[PDB]
Amino acid sequence: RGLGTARLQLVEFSAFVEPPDAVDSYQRHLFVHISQHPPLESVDVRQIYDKFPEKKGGLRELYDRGPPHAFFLVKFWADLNWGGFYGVSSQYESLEHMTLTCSSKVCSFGKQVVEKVETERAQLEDGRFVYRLLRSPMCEYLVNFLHKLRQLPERYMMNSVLENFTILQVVTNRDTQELLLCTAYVFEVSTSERGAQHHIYRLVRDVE
Ligand SMILES: CCCCCCc1cccc(Nc2cccc(F)c2C(=O)O)c1
Repeated sequence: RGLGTARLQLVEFSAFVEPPDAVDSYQRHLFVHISQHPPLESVDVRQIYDKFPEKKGGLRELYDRGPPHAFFLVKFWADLNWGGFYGVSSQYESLEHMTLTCSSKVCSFGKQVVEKVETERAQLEDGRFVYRLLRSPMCEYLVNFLHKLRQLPERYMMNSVLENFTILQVVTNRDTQELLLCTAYVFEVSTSERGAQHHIYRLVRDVE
């Protein structure tokens, strides 16, 4: 129905830039945004194996580890129409008290180029636990990437570059090493006039 299981739901995800201005009058630009404050379409995981690494922490090894219902594909239309602060903010919820490990991998032509690993202990909210990874500074690699992408002279060239750029997020129970959520991200640029959009799929593999 949405990005999440009964065990862990994504409330909100965004990657953004706050101009130096923002101290005077506060602005933020969203490169991409999901808020989850009708069942999903499905995509065969086999069709995207090669956009991600092989061996450990590759999509095939992770899917075999399971559980299979925990795997999602997000297609983003990134808004690239904008020395500020580059940030990433993630919020999850559960009925269960856990310590999460959240691993984010950037891949270029299916190869790992940069990885960020964060742990977040649960905090009590109104009849649920919340995991708040807010305003995490964007790594130099992606800030630099976004500045270059911004400057290409055609949208189709931006989309051709993004064809070979993916992100894999794996959220695990730090204590039991159970996988809770695995999200593969693929990317296109939005038009000049349109903001960030996404489509969420279930990732499936034929039992057959
Ligand atoms: C074309 C638009 C790209 C938007 C990317 C948004 C996004 C989406 C998801 C995660 C991240 N961050 C990372 C991802 C992987 C490894 C990392 F080091 C980072 C990090 O910044 O530390 C960033």
